[PDB]
Amino acid sequence: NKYRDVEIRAPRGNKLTAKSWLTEAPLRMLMNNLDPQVAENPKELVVYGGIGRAARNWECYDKIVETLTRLEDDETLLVQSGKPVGVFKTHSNAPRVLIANSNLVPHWANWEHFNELDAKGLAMYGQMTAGSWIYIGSQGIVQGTYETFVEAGRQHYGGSLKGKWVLTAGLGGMGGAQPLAATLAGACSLNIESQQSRIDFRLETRYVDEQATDLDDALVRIAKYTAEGKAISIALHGNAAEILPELVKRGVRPDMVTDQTSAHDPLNGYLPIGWTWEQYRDRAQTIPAAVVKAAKASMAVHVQAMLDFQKQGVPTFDYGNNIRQMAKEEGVANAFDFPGFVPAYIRPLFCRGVGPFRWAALSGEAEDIYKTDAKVKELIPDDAHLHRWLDMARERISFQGLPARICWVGLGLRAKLGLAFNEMVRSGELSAPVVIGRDHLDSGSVSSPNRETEAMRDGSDAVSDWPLLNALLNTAGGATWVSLHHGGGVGMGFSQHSGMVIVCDGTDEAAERIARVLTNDPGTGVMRHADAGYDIAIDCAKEQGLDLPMITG
Amino acid sequence: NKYRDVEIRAPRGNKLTAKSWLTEAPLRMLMNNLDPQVAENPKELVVYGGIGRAARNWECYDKIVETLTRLEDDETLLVQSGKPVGVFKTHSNAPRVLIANSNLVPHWANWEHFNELDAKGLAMYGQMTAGSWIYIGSQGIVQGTYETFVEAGRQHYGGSLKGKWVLTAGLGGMGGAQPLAATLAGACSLNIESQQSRIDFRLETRYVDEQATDLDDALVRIAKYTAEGKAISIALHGNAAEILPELVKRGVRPDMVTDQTSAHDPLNGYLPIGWTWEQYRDRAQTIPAAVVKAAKASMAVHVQAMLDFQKQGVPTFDYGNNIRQMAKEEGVANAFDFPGFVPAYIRPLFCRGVGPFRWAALSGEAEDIYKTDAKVKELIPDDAHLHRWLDMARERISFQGLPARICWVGLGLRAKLGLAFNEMVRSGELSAPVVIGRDHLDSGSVSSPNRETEAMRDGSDAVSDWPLLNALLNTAGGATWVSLHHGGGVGMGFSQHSGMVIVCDGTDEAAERIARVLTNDPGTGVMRHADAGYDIAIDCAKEQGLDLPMITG
Amino acid sequence: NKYRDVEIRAPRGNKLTAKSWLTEAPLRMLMNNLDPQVAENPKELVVYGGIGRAARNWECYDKIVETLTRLEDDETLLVQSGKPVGVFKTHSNAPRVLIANSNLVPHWANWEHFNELDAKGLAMYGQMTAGSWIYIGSQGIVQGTYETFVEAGRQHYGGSLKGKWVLTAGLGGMGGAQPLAATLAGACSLNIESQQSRIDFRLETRYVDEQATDLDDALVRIAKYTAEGKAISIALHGNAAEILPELVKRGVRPDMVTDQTSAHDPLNGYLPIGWTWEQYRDRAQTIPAAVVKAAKASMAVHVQAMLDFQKQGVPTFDYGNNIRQMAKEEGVANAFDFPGFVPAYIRPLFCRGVGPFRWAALSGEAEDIYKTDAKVKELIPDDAHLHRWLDMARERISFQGLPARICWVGLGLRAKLGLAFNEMVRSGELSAPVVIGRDHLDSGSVSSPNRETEAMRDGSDAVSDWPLLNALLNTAGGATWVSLHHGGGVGMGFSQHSGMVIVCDGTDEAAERIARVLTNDPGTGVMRHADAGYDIAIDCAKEQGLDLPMITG
Ligand SMILES: NC(=O)c1ccc[n+]([C@@H]2O[C@H](COP(=O)([O-])OP(=O)(O)OC[C@H]3O[C@@H](n4cnc5c(N)ncnc54)[C@H](O)[C@@H]3O)[C@@H](O)[C@H]2O)c1
Ligand SMILES: NC(=O)c1ccc[n+]([C@@H]2O[C@H](COP(=O)([O-])OP(=O)(O)OC[C@H]3O[C@@H](n4cnc5c(N)ncnc54)[C@H](O)[C@@H]3O)[C@@H](O)[C@H]2O)c1
Ligand SMILES: NC(=O)c1ccc[n+]([C@@H]2O[C@H](COP(=O)([O-])OP(=O)(O)OC[C@H]3O[C@@H](n4cnc5c(N)ncnc54)[C@H](O)[C@@H]3O)[C@@H](O)[C@H]2O)c1
Repeated sequence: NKYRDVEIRAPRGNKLTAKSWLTEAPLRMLMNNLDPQVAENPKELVVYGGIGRAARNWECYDKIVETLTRLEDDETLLVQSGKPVGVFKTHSNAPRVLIANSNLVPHWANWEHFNELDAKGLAMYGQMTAGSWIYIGSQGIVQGTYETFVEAGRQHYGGSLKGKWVLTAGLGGMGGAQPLAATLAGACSLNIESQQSRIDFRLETRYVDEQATDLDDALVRIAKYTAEGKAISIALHGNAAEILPELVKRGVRPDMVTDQTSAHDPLNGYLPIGWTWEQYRDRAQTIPAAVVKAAKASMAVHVQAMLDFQKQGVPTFDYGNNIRQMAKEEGVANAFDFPGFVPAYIRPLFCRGVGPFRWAALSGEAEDIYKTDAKVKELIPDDAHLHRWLDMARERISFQGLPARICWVGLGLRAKLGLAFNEMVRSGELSAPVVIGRDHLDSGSVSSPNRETEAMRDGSDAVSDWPLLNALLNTAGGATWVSLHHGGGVGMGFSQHSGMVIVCDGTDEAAERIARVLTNDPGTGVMRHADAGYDIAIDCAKEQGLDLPMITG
Repeated sequence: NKYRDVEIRAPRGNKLTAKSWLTEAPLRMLMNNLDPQVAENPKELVVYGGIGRAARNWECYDKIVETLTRLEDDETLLVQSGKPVGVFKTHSNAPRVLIANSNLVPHWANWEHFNELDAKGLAMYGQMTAGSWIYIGSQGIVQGTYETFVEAGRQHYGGSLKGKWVLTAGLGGMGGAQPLAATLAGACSLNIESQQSRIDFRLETRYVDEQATDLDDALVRIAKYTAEGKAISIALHGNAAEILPELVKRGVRPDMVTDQTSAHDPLNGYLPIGWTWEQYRDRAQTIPAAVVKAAKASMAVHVQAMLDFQKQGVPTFDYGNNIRQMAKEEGVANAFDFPGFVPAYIRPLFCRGVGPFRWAALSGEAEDIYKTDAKVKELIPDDAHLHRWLDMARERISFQGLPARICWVGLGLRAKLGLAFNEMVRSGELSAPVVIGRDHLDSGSVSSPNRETEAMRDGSDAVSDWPLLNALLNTAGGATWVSLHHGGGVGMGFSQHSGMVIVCDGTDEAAERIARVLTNDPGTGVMRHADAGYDIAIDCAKEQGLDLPMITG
Repeated sequence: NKYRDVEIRAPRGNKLTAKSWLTEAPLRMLMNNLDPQVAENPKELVVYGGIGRAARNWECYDKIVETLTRLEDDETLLVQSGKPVGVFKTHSNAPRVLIANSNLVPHWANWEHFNELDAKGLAMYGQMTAGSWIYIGSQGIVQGTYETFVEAGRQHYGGSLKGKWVLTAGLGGMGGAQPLAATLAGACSLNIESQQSRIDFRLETRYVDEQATDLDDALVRIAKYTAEGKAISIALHGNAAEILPELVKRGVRPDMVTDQTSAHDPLNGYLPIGWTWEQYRDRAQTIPAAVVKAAKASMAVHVQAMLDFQKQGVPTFDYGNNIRQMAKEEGVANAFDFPGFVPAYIRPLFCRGVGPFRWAALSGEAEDIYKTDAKVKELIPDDAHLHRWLDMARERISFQGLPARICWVGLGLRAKLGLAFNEMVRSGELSAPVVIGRDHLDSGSVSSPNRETEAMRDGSDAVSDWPLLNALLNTAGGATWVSLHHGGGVGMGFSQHSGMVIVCDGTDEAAERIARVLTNDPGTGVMRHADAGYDIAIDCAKEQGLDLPMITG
């Protein structure tokens, strides 16, 4: 059915429930997706995003578990929007599970039709990692936001963020990660949020350190903590469209400026200048046209302030909330004089196949992750920023469900790491096999013109051949499970993306798959960006000896 | 350019700059429109009502002055949106100046197109009396506002406003008359104004009594003064769109609610919620589309509060700034649930041709006006209301620029007074010629479905043949200058209206023009309302012996 | 009352019904507007355009006639949308009648509101000359279309069209005038029309000389008639969007290309390529959206052919049917590479105040018009095109109602001719007074951004100050009747325009008014165009000694 009063947790240790580690792995990771410590609403099979599910319904979940438990190494289960629809003969070097969730023929790819199918029992929103069984809790968004701040810090500031501060807004579902990410990057931050209840939540969870009493107090604290070389996040109850222009007027100069207000939704996600929250919600019901106009006017003012910071040379960037387009429509003709965070910071990383390399210890032992943390530092010895992340993840990131880790590593190094992990399983240094996967947001695995593929230099934003080729190639290469999803992050109609996870069980046959998959997966991202004509990606392909017929011959 | 750091003042006494009194008169009244004691912002050519200007720019101003100085009595100057465009041969019994300001082919009659033309040097907003040179400071409207308050008192409060108070906003050139009008009607008043300089101006010219320190203070004063039976006006520095909703929330109940902010022009005349006046003016230059959106959204909130007051039983009306229209456009579907002041209170006066009839002493002598006050009482000896009006005017209305007088009289009496004043000029009782005019708000000179012709009994609100005929007839009859303006009062798209001024220079020739012009001008108003089937107007036409073919034969 | 089974004709000879010739003139011209020989549907007071009326209804007509009959020379009648609303004292040098028809406050200036008012007995569409009593039948449109073709000939072909041919389409209400106008101008013409019934009509009335059997036949006839120096009009039954592209393909070069299909109305007025008229009418009922697209697509093809002609040096012009706009919306990005006929040909004439000078013999005698024709020839002896037109008019243009004539005459000559006609009345050369007027389409008397003021060089298309000033100035100057109309030609919302008519009764007093009015009326046109910065207008202003303060000091 829809609701079940149960607690689900991944089996631990070395005892198998399934027939091998190739099938035990997806089984454990599915169950991990539903862990009370990991999942948002697992009693309704919700992993995250309110309706991002691990399985279509409880009958489907039961049958997936049943089927995985008896699946042979020469068989492949097909999961179709969270339903186990078929088992077919393949071989041990093919994936054990092939997953396609939420895919709709384009003309019908909208929430209205999704809802119609849902009513008929035909639907499940997979988000990214909800339906594809590789979600590891808040570490994803925390590490991800950390990467943006750290990369911006590498580009502008030589990786030296001590005594520097980030100015931003929004402490919501995604924005709440900003203060912690900044702190971990080594920066102070001032975080503007219009709902006190969201500040309270982020204070309670220690994502934000302190709340200032007012703007003057906020600035005193920032000046204090930066002078002392501390990395402390500060929350301020207020309105970014009021505070940012005031900071410009006062000549206050932050070291980075961004924003995570929900400016994509003027009716519901962006408080107009001068309004309480309060007035905003009340007026949204009675005069929605006026509210949208008030919010949009306020965004123009907000973006003018962001542009003013950039004119003073402050690294300034959009954090995917559509605020620049909103402002532009209001006559801020130069709204796009500051870039989106992906084109500015993430894409150059994607050009080198650097993306969010994610792994989990199937044993459940924290020590297995600590051992892999140490291995990563050993194999990548000269990279100080990676070492800092791994040092403070142990100190400041709590495991949720199965101990897991994310770090950003590129073409060449992904395979090096995966093979080392595999050798560690073989040697018994790791107590049980590990899985290596990622979010669906990687260099060669996503098409999303409003986000990850916005403003491709060749205008190819909407080309979705790439994630489809990525999934086909990872199937051919030997990933343990491969996923194709639609509409993760941005909703029905707006993205297509692929996932893969591979088990490292210490065998040489795994090593062969690992070598292929962990070369090919980032390799497709280098290819994709080289195809668009990015010099970094072309140079990376040549350095790594990638075979790109139209570039390398 | 539209800024010049100069003080403009009407020449005084009997020495002529122009060739005759027919040409000296418009020269002096143009300059009087720009007198620092008269105009809201004369260094930018702005007289009142948002950006109501006296001339298109300073080059145009200079050329108008130059041209009027050389104009012959058989010549007519054409003024086109504040620009002197042509001089043509007519005769001494035709107007010396013909003015057409702000007129746009209907499909293009909106603020967006006006602003485009303005940016090209092709436009000027005439308002009503700004572009047609018959503005006399806050006195021009003060009797109208007074008659409105008094009539509302008759309908709602048994003819007594003692112990009652008005809530309103806008202390600009015309809005500044509200506090004094309320006082003269016997009511206390709370008047919200966003610019300290405007409060200062009203304080300086004795139009408002005092300024409260905050809203709480204002409310205690209102409660005390009303309990004492006093009639004292109170200015409060703030934003009506913030204060009115707050007052609704607190359950505060004024005895009347209206508004006279410059809502007719969202870009220039109405301060958005949460904005300073400085931010408003700066942003109007850079992001005008956002500014209009913010102002209109704020008007929606403002009108919602006015509607809440009305639902609580508070007498509520639109005082002629088109605010209901602006709110309706933004989703306030019931914006017109409260009426305009004309259909509610003033129309029966228009039916008799009674309106904002006025005159000014070109000599600059206060004693010339006092002499006219005395003559009016002599000629209208039995009207207690009018005698008291004139007493209160002498006691409480400060002259601004050239001494002038507002005095609401209708068909029959306008010519009687006009002819008496001309005799006083001939006899030397008046030291120099006087000009007789009116606002364009008058019985026969305006079509405006959201103001002067709102809810006509025959549904003829939008018929604008009438003001055009009025201007043509005033030209045929021998007014000294005649105007046809678009958009005065209620903004672009919403009105068409005419103006007239006639000089009483003491001659027999002027007497003949005065006799017919001051009969015909209110005569067209009686005709217009008689056409619509108003019995008061029909009875008035018959009493005065008007020739109305479809009514009298 | 709406319908009256009567025949109305202007009184003839020298016997007065009214009190003077100043009031006899408008009376006769009103009745002439309803002559069975002149009016489209006079039993319902319709002069032209289906609903362009002389008076609002029969009661109004009766009262207008009765009032004019008793009107004194020092009195002025106000006509308000065809209704005699008031009579006021003026003087003998003011107009006897002031007319304002169809004027609506801009926000309500649309047909839906007009219709609402009409249903309440409050409305009348005056068109241009229907409500202002100066319509003289088909001579207006025939002469006007003639002037376009003649002016094009002057600009491109040294003022000779002999051996030349015009290619156009549309033989409708206005388009039907094309073949006759081309013939009179001295050119051959090929006229494409999709309805055989329309061709039949024009063949019967001799507007079109002959019908070709097919395109090849048409081309054989054109080659022959042009080679023989004949001016013969040829109709071709077909589709302009099929024929014009075929002519381009064949390498055929006409000497002028224009179009008067009803492209402004894709659903009803423009036959799609490959469709029969029956298919078009049938499909308009079942699939109107598809019909509109087929027609719009066909317009794109048609305009492509017109551009192909222009690229070859063929004088090509839009004849006010919106076709360029329609094609542009379909991806013909250079659709405005050919001009409208006004900007190209009529506007240069307007710059010199050259416009359609029209006059009528109140006597009813054809000899009166023939005498004035000869007088015009005498006073303008060196203009061969003028002489040709007047000779052409006598032989090819039939009088309708009162004998009347149109001539294009500019600043300086208009007054010269008017003073001369007046002297002929005085001397008894003319058997009775003549009226001098015009269409509302003259240099200083119309604002109409989609027609006569399209693409003003300064962007002032929509400025309607000008016709208003023209009306006011003609009232001041001494025209016999003056009119302000809205919506003529282009409909509610899209134009504002003025009329004037002046009687030449042979008196010295009329001469004084004629010298003024006939200088001032075209003078305002030169002024308007000089204001816009047209060198021709500025040069003309200086040559005629016009007093334009911002140009000449
Ligand atoms: N492109 C990406 O990968 C990416 C990553 C992170 C966030 N985002 C974007 O950031 C936006 C926020 O995401 P979210 O999930 O946190 O949304 P959310 O709705 O949970 O959070 C928005 C927060 O902004 C606050 N807010 C609204 N108006 C404000 C104002 N004027 N001043 C201060 N605070 C205000 C709201 O109270 C809310 O807490 C979204 O548009 C999201 O798409 C995009
Ligand atoms: N009813 C009538 O007879 C009549 C006559 C003349 C003018 N008017 C109309 O009256 C209005 C005011 O004319 P004016 O000459 O005073 O204009 P103005 O532009 O001189 O003054 C407008 C005033 O409104 C104040 N204001 C604007 N927004 C405000 C807000 N949100 N809260 C508080 N104050 C605010 C401004 O600071 C300014 O002082 C105009 O719309 C004008 O067209 C009506
Ligand atoms: N701007 C001006 O002053 C001016 C002057 C003359 C005409 N016009 C414009 O010209 C157009 C015609 O006016 P009208 O009153 O004659 O309209 P109308 O509807 O009477 O005539 C249009 C004619 O076009 C014919 N037609 C339609 N599609 C055709 C096609 N594909 N091929 C050949 N013939 C086709 C119709 O059969 C009809 O006879 C209108 O848009 C009018 O506004 C403007």
